[PDB]
Amino acid sequence: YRWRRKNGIFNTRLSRTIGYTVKKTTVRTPSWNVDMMRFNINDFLPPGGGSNPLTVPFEYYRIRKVKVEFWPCSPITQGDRGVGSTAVILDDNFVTKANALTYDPYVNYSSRHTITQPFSYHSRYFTPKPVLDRTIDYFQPNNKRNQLWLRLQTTGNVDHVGLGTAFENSIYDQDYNIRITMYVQFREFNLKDPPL
Amino acid sequence: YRWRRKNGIFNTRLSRTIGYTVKKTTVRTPSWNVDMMRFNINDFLPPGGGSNPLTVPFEYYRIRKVKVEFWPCSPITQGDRGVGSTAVILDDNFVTKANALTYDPYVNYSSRHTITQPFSYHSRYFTPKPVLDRTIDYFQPNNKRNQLWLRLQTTGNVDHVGLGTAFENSIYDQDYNIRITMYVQFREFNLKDPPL
Amino acid sequence: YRWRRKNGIFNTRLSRTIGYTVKKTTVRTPSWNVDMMRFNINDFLPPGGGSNPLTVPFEYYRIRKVKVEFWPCSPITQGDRGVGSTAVILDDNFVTKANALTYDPYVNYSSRHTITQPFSYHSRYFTPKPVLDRTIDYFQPNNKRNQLWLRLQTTGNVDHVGLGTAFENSIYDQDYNIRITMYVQFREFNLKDPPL
Amino acid sequence: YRWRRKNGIFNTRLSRTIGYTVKKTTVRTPSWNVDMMRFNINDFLPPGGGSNPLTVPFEYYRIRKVKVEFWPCSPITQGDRGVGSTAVILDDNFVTKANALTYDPYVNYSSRHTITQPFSYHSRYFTPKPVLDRTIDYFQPNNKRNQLWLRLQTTGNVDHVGLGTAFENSIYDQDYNIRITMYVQFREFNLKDPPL
Amino acid sequence: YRWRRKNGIFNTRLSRTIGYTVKKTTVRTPSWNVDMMRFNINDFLPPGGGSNPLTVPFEYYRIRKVKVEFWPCSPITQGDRGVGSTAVILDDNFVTKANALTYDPYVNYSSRHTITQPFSYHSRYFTPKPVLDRTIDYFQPNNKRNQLWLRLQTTGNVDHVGLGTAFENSIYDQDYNIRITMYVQFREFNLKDPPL
Amino acid sequence: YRWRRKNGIFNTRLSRTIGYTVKKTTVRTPSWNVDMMRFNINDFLPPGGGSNPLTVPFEYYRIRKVKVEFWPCSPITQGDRGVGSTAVILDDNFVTKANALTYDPYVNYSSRHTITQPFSYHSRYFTPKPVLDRTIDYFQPNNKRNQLWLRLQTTGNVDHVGLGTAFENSIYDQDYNIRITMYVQFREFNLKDPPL
DNA sequence: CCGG
DNA sequence: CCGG
DNA sequence: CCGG
DNA sequence: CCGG
DNA sequence: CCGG
DNA sequence: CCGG
DNA sequence: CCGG
DNA sequence: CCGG
DNA sequence: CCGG
DNA sequence: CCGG
Repeated sequence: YRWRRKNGIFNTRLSRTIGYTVKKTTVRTPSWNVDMMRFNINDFLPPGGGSNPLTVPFEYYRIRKVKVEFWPCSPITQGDRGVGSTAVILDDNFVTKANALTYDPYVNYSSRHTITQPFSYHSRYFTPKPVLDRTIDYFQPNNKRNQLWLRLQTTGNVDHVGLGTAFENSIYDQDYNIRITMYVQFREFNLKDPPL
Repeated sequence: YRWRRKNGIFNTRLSRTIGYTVKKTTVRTPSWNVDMMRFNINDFLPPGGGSNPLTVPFEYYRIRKVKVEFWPCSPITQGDRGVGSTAVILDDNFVTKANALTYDPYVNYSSRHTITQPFSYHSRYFTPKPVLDRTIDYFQPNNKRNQLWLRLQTTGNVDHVGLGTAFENSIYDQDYNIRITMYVQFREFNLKDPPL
Repeated sequence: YRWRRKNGIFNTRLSRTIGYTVKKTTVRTPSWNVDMMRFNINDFLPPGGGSNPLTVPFEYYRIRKVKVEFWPCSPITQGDRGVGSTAVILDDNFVTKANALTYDPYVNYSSRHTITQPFSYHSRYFTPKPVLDRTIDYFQPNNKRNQLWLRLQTTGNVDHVGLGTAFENSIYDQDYNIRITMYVQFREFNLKDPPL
Repeated sequence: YRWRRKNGIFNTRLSRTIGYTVKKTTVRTPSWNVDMMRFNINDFLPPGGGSNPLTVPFEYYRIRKVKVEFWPCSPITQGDRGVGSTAVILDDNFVTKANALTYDPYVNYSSRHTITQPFSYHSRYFTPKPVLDRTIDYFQPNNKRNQLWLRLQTTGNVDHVGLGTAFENSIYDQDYNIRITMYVQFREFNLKDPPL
Repeated sequence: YRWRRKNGIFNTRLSRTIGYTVKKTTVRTPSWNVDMMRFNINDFLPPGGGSNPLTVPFEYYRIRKVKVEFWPCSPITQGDRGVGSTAVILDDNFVTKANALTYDPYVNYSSRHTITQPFSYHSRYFTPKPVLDRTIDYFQPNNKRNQLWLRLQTTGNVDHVGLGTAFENSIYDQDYNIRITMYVQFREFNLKDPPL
Repeated sequence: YRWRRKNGIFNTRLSRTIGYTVKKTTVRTPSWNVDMMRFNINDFLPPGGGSNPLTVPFEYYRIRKVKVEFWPCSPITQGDRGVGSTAVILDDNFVTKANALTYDPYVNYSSRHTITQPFSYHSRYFTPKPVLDRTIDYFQPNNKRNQLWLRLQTTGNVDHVGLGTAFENSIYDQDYNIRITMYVQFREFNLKDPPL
């Protein structure tokens, strides 16, 4: 029952990069540094110009998958190692941002995938969900056919969600180089062609 | 296409109990007493304590089914019997609360299941729907795979809906003992374990 | 998995009619006249009376299809012909209303179906979508089973969407006689029957 | 042997519109009005902005097909009809532009497709070729696999070629509304994403 | 994938004739006389007249094969015989023109076909290539389907290439009668027919 | 249709080596160092002597494949790691040479293959293309049979193309030892043999 | 010889 | 003749 | 009654 | 009970 | 790693 | 690694 | 690594 | 045209 | 009409 | 229409 098909469909990929810095602490007991992570397409698609407001000429879109990647910045020979946890949060209900917490809150989460620290690579390939209603915080299951479409706005696209972190603090700085790869699916090729 | 599977899924059951009292009237013509019925999970799940805010350690949820039960409180030997009607209302558009109405408004509803009164048992096993937008009042069909998930909030869970009643008035009080059994499906086991 | 079935389902049809007048212009270069088109069921269902607020005794509804028809009003012998375009817009993001634009913006749209002007007939049989959130502008694919239901309100039904036009200006007036046929599917027969 | 495959390939469509005006003449003998037609993608793709110079984020391209369309502007009731000819010219060697020529030069061309005038529609769906060397004027056959790729420049794209016309003059003006639809195939998705 | 077919295709043959004179020398050591050979269609097709500039009414062309023939002019009873070599040079990089060279440079060439001298017949049936870029000197393999087409210019056709010679000097003159047969393939029959 | 075969064909390999030095920077935000990479056979084939101008006795050539190799020079114990990107650029349109750029421009390129830095090995085995026209920047697909041949010039061979880099800056120098292996295919063995 |  |  |  |  |  |  |  |  |  |  249609079943995509050709009506403007253009599956593609997008990626960006950012640094994340887990700081030092004189504390020696196991303490974690919690932080969330949001996804918004405006940080991937820069603005176009003229009658075409975006750089990609399409109207609708829906994010199929996201591949986060924690490419580290610390060396192999770093000591005071640790262990962390990454979990998938599909409702904009993260666990409060904290620099030092006495436990790993994302450890018993069913979507937990362990992190080895501080020199290892960790990746999480999942389906995010959008924030339609913050008061109610609803979202639908993972079904490709009946997944929703969303207008590709110019400046006010909705904040997708889907990941929260908990890194174990250490004496030394644990710098990281995060890469947020996104697998998008656009529709309704809406290019304009004025004269001149 | 996943197809639940194990990722925190915990099907269970919940139940509560309340009294409902259809009062007397000197009127002898057939008159009905209309009233609605709302379902909210906060009335089933009491609050937890500490880092775990709820009593059930899960994040998401979705109500599969509801089984209302009208366990009466009147004896078999009660006279001035009557006949009522229960209907399923999935849009928060009930029929105005009234102590005496000259007709059964929920009689021609396609979801009508007759009530015998005042000493009989009546049950309604159906799928409720949540109230996402009161202005628009939309809801989706009954499909288990693509049913929505909802964040399990602490104090502001959304008011599910799905039943309205119309009991025929009588000279004698018609007390009832309602039992609202709920069949829920949670996800993302999110238990915390601080020290001490 | 139910799979409609009989529970109040009444597939039917509705239609209305309106005039649309593309005006003259002394300009001779190709210039277009852009305009959108919205669909709201209150313009099809007039109000009832008494306990039954609508003319159709049903509670829910969902629009399956819409068939727009541009029955012209100009003769065959009209000169300064042109060419236009109709496109499907499912997000309430039309292209700004304009009396004279130097290009056809809806020409490269994947949902484009060409118009011959000014004496030809043009029809567009498609599935519209409702406006649930204007800020986010989301909508679901075309799937009959899992399509949403909507409460049939009395005065504030939601504005469905799905078509935008671009007619090429001409020296002569290009009057049209638009017919908006709608294919609706109601549910939950909710007729009242007071006495008298 | 690869055989496109996925490496940035995005088949799409582009279109524009222009007026063409065959003027009157007091001459009554059969006389033709010859004119060529060139295709350049800069007239279809407007310029982008910032690090992305174009509106379409791709590097290479190759035009598969072109569909010219002579949507007329004259009425059915126009007299002094005529007959013309359209031919495919793949070498930038057209036949000299002339307002009145005593014969149809594009009539015996093997790629001739007759035009009925002045109120009929005529279309030509063919494969154009680029202008690599004007001195030598070479071009390759129609083979999809081994067709060349071309850099998608910002302001100096090469002038594709492939059509020449010969319309029969008439007492009355024969205005037309030409539509040049292009079927392009891009490659190497080269989008940039600066911060801010 | 078309696969010629009928669209103006006219395979034919052309031929011309010229004398080539290897001169005497008092030298008795083996010495060779090197010379190249170029092919240009203007030496085969004389100019037409009027609107038809050429004698053959076609637009494009591509040379499939060339058959050079060294019909000698010397008698059987000639002494001081020798031995030479003919090679195929597809890049306009011949070996410098020389009246006396101490070796046969075209002897080890893979495309070498020996000549017996001075009274024998020698023929070379090969596919030439055009000179598209002298700086780069590129050419494509022998494939009939994907061979290039070339505009049939009036006075500036491109110089095809493909043969170089090395004849062994002798006391007596070695006159030859060269015949350059060409197997051409035209396209796009472009005949004009003015009145009178 | 010939289908190489023996007519001088000599597939072989060539290789060279060079150092590439990504310098330090006090900047700590993610910044990249962009640089291109060109391939010219004169850097692989040194000049011969005498009548044979090259070291390899052949006339034509065509580069089938190139294998770049980033053999690092930094130790395993180096900190402030990073992440880069290599992409294939077949049109001589690289991304401007820069010592510090706030983003990875070659990240979203379809031909992107990630680099781990600074102690890892990275290789890219691809088919380059030559620079026939800088103004137009055309190139043909990857097809072995119909790939072009090129004259093997002595001092002015054309600059093949096909790779661009983007390395992430770091506090420490990131020296590399690049190896450019080339897989060439020659033709027309053209050796000379003068006396003495 | 003729030769797509 | 070309010839692994 | 129990009910995915 | 619901019932085309 | 995740692990009934 | 080698790679037609 | 790439990933619909 | 009618169109689930 | 749409058209890989 | 194109048409051996």
